[PDB]
Amino acid sequence: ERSALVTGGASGLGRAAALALKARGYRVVVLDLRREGEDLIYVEGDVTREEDVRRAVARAQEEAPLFAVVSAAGVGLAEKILGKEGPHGLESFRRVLEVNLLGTFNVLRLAAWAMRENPPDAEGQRGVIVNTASVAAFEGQIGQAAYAASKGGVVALTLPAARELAGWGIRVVTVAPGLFDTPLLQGLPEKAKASLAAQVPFPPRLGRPEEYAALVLHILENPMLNGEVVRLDGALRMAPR
Amino acid sequence: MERSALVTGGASGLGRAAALALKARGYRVVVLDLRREGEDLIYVEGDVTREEDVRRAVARAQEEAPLFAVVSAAGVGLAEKILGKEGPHGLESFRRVLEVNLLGTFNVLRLAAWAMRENPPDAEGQRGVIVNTASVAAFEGQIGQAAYAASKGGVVALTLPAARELAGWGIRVVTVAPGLFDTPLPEKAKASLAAQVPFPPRLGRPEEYAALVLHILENPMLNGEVVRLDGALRMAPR
Amino acid sequence: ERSALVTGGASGLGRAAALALKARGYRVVVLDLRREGEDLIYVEGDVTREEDVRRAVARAQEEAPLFAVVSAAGVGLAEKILGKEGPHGLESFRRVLEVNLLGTFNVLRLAAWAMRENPPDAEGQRGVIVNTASVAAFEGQIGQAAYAASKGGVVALTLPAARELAGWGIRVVTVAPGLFDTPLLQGLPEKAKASLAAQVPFPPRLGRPEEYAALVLHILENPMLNGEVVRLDGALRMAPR
Amino acid sequence: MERSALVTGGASGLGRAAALALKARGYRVVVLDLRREGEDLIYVEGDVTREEDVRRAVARAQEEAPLFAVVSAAGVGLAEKILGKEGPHGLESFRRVLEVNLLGTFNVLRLAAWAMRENPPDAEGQRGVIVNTASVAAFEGQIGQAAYAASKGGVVALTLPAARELAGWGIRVVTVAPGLFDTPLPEKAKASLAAQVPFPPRLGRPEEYAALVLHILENPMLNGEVVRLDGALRMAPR
Ligand SMILES: Nc1ncnc2c1ncn2[C@@H]1O[C@H](CO)[C@@H](O)[C@H]1O
Ligand SMILES: Nc1ncnc2c1ncn2[C@@H]1O[C@H](CO)[C@@H](O)[C@H]1O
Ligand SMILES: Nc1ncnc2c1ncn2[C@@H]1O[C@H](CO)[C@@H](O)[C@H]1O
Ligand SMILES: Nc1ncnc2c1ncn2[C@@H]1O[C@H](CO)[C@@H](O)[C@H]1O
Repeated sequence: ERSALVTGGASGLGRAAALALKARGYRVVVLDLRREGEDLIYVEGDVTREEDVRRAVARAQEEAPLFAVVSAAGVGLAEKILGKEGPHGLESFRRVLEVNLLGTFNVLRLAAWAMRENPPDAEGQRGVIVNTASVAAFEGQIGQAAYAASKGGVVALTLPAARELAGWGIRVVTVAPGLFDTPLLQGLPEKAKASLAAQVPFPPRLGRPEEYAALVLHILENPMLNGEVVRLDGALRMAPR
Repeated sequence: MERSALVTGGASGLGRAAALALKARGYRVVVLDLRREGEDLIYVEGDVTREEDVRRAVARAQEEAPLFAVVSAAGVGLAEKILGKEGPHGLESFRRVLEVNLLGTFNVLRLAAWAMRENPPDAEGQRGVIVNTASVAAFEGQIGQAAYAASKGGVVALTLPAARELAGWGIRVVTVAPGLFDTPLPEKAKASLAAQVPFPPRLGRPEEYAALVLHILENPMLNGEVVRLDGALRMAPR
Repeated sequence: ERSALVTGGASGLGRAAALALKARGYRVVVLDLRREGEDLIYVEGDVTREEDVRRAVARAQEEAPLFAVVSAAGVGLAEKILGKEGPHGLESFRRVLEVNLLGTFNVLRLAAWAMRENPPDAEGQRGVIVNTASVAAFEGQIGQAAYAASKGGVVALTLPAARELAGWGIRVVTVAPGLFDTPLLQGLPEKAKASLAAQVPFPPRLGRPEEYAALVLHILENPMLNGEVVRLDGALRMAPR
Repeated sequence: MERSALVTGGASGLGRAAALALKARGYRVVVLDLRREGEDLIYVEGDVTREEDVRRAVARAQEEAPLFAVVSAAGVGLAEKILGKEGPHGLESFRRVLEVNLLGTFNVLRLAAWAMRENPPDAEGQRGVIVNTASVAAFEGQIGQAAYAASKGGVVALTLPAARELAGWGIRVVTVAPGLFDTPLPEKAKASLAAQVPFPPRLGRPEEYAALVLHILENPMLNGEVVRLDGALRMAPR
């Protein structure tokens, strides 16, 4: 009946959301730099490129009216402000902002424009856009300045976006994951991965991709969740190290 | 295996919706409220601020099955300015709101947690889940809502230290902060508030609060957090 | 020219604020359970008792128009939700709420009512009420449920109070101290005191009472600071333990 | 001993006020802005997004005395809806706001911090203090302020991880989030915003922002925090 667009759907959180949406009955289109082998429609592209996002949005609309949009594409970075040879590189900082923040904004503006004339459902909804930030937007650790800044931008985008899109019947919600198998964790060594996981109160483990997917699906089913950032982190509050 | 649930404030509004949803989910539900009602639920009449009443309700739940879900939805409201026409905001009215909304929630949390501390962990390592109810007033209190806001801000702040400690026992603590809902709780003010909700542009339905509560119970990763359920509302001064 | 009322002025933060205000030229009245030997006016009483607060407010007004009110009276508690014999006591929880939250509200409502007819200054201000919360209102540690709850109430009171009192030209601001020599620290053993202090990024030490006083005086001198909670914590974010 | 200061955006508004206040405080002040001005300050014309320009300004400051205070007040605004009449919010306009407000602030922070990393600590153990400027829009962005809000939210989030790392070098990082100020930056919208400020019921004066910046510099305990300077304003959707 409806289509969904999931960026970053080739793996991790995006993959879980895409599979859950497919099982729920959505005609799912994945936008990712890579393609995989699940029973999903894969559009290979970059969220920072408007042409690629536009192609993915149109592909979804060809399947059915676009209702659910999940931005889960992102990159991580572990780099200190003061390095051993000099200060944090400017290009690495720019890249993280480009993918995590600009990419999310790019998907939001393009999907929203394309969904603006959707016939509303019984709740008056034309669609729902779910973005993915990180707890790093709130308790960034040493070495996470770029990542934290990019995610803080996503967090701040939530309200002004929801406020405007409310007139069009489009909700905007942000999920802020704690420690899961994502680029954040992937860019760290074992020693670091262990100590970080040890900081999570309960469940005392890495989050399961399916748990992120479950929250995303609940957001889609609950009209009252809007303009909010939901922490999915097992009560984690990251220490400096 | 069947488990029991305790819902305070279950005679009406949000608590009632949560209790009914949990019952439909298969829980053996016990309601603690100043009054009983006529739904197919087990009712214990009492006060959340009274140790004796909460213990009675907890025991009644365990009588059915091991206690797992606890939802604190009992509360009172108050609209009173700090500076009135004849004098300052009364001290007793402030104390009462704090007692019911904050101390009552803590009373239920401490007694329920103690009762579940020895439950055999479920497949997710959980011995139980406690869901408290704050309000967006804890973040954007309007003129005249100082007492209510303060009580709910206390509930918000309690979430993390409680979750941090109870984590060792496999007991989660999460808080839902509702916006404007259609609950039994001046037309002029209600209209001004309603007009401030971006989307959906209406009062929230108790069932939507219940839906969020049930998902918290089913999602192990939601813990030590406050979830705003408000249609993007940010209350202005008036 | 103006009087000031500082609760908890017998020691620590309140004492520093009282001394700083006196040096600034204010006719300072201290409300505290104890009296001391500084060149201040001491009114012995309990912030939870309206008669005592009313006596202190009137004493200040007898000296000069009451402009600055600083609520720094408070108590601490280290008690787990699940103890060795049973759950956290209800009375200990109630006591912390009574002193830290109700006491602060009591001072605010009584001082504000008494200052409501004050001739406004050049900025239109009749007075400024500064409350004291704690970072525990945001990152409460294990054993700090009661304390955190009481301080969270103070934090939440700030905005609705400032919004209403704005019409009367009275500002309401809250300072949220990190680790200082206060009841919070005083109720802990050496081992604990050391590990807590070690969590503070910079300055890597306990805050100095004079640093809290300096912020309070700046708040009094800056009309634009209102309805906000200012963290004074050396970038501390308390871990579970 | 005399120290130098670097203030970006010092040709006007908030930055100008901070620069003038620091000069009066005894600092050897260098301003980095797209244009120079006529105050008794040292001006370096450049772009905060350009490594070469920031390095030139930092070097110019060190020429006067060891760099201690850095204030990032350079920025641009934008009012643009996500959904316009002919199409969606432009991508380049969004990128530009992010580049100047967020990347520019980071560029200044990383280069200034590197330059101060070997300064002999002062009596408080400080090698320097970096004060960034966000906006309350980072918390309550209005309709049409998505780009601006996002850029400022990034500045807010940068504060803690930067302060945490730089703590080891004795360099503090604090952020000021101004509300509505009388800066060179539609009458209909400005009026609606002004009417939302509780107290003082007026536009903030640049000098009040400067006063807060100077107190941050003088108070060692203010670190890794965002201080709202907004007269209790909480921006509504419109
Ligand atoms: N620029 C990008 N465009 C689309 N997908 C991306 C981009 N950067 C990372 N991803 C994807 O994000 C998912 C991780 O969030 C990965 O599957 C990865 O391939
Ligand atoms: N002190 C209290 N103890 C138990 N239930 C209460 C209390 N105060 C209010 N309630 C209930 O809260 C529900 C509203 O939250 C109402 O059904 C009401 O009867
Ligand atoms: N109930 C109370 N009333 C007045 N001052 C108090 C109270 N409880 C603690 N204090 C004071 O608070 C200061 C510490 O905040 C101490 O000087 C102490 O004596
Ligand atoms: N990219 C930039 N680099 C330096 N100064 C800038 C930049 N963009 C805006 N400004 C300045 O910011 C001040 C406003 O914050 C203005 O004086 C303006 O000239």
